[PDB]
This record gives sequence, structure tokens and C-alpha cells, in this order.
Amino acid sequence: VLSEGEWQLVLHVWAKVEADVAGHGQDILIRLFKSHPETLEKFDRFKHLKTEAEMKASEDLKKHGVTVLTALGAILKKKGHHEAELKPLAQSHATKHKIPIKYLEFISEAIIHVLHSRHPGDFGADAQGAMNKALELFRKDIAAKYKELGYQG
Ligand SMILES: C=CC1=C(C)/C(=C/c2[nH]c(/C=C3N=C(/C=C4\NC(=O)C(C)=C4C=C)C(C)=C\3CCC(=O)O)c(CCC(=O)O)c2C)NC1=O
Repeated sequence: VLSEGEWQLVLHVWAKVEADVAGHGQDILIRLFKSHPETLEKFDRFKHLKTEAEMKASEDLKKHGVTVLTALGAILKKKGHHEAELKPLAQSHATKHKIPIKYLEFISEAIIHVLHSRHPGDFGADAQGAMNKALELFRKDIAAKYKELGYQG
């Protein structure tokens, strides 16, 4: 359960994300795709890009980073009371996209990396701990909804 002060740390660095959601989305997905190339396979509109400039140049990748961060920012704003927001994610992610929990760990790790890299002044140890807790709560709750839906994840 995060404390109120930990949610404030999470939402404080997220306001920095919100100044440029698409730029942050491209960097997060580029870090994910470079760290774990196999996740790039889920994306047919850009599964063949090979360099960072290609990926920066991709309109579909840029749109997808905004899809990811818009939904993730609405979740975090719920401060853990996110069941209604997670219900549509877990449906499509369990039945159409088939996204393993290991993949949700990989992008969490990409998210923390890009936040440290772009916002180290607003993402010190305590903020990093608070964000790691919020993403760990999101992954736990998704994982349990995937099981309800018969997807192991
Ligand atoms: C916290 C991260 C995160 C969130 C909140 C997220 C949200 C999210 N992903 C989407 C699509 C999708 N999401 C994925 C894939 C993934 N989705 C994943 O969680 C992971 C780690 C992969 C990694 C391969 C795919 C393949 C689509 C469809 C993309 C498309 O068809 O244009 C959509 C559009 C509607 C739908 O299909 O559900 C939303 C809102 N995606 C995220 O990555």
C-alpha cells in the first residue's frame, strides 16, 4: 500500500512526464526495445526498426508511447484505487495482445531508467522507491486479473 507521501513523489515526477508525453514515450519504448528486443515483436507497425533514429522517426511508435503513458498516468493518478482502469487493460492484454508479466517488468524497468536519466533531481532514491512500489502494485493487480481471465501471464 503506498503512503500518501510516496504517491506524491510518484505524481510529482509524473508531472514532469506530462510536459512531453510523446518524448518520454519514445524514450521508454526505445529503452525497452533495446534492452529486450523480443518485446518489439508484439508491434507489427514497427517490429522491423533497427536503429534509435528509426524508432524516433516512427509515427506509430510515437503514438503508441502516448497510448502507454496516457493510460499509465490515469492509473497512477488513482493512487492504487485503479481496479476500473486495470479491468480493460487486463482484458485486452490477456486475450488479444498476450503480454507476459515478465514484459510488464521489463517496461517498468525502462520507465524507471528514463525517469532517472531525464529527471534525476525529481527522482532521487525515495522517489525511485515510490515509483518502484506503484509499478509493482500495478503489476501484482494485473497479474491477478490475468489469472481470472484464464491467462497465466
Ligand atoms: C504500464 C505499461 C503499459 C500500459 C498501461 C499500456 C496500455 C495500453 N496498451 C495498449 C495497446 C497495446 N499494448 C501492447 C503491448 C504491451 N503492453 C504492455 O503492457 C507491454 C509491457 C507490452 C509490451 C510488448 C500492444 C501490442 C498493444 C496494441 C498495439 C497496437 O495494436 O497498436 C492500449 C490501447 C487499448 C488496448 O488494446 O488495451 C493501452 C491503453 N501499455 C503498456 O505498455
